[PDB]
Amino acid sequence: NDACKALKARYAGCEVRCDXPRYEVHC
Repeated sequence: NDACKALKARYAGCEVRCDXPRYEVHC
């Protein structure tokens, strides 16, 4: 597993830029 992977799969309908402890998500 992977944090950014989890977020990526979650925000499939959007765009998520994972950056270390942060993540940015544009819908």
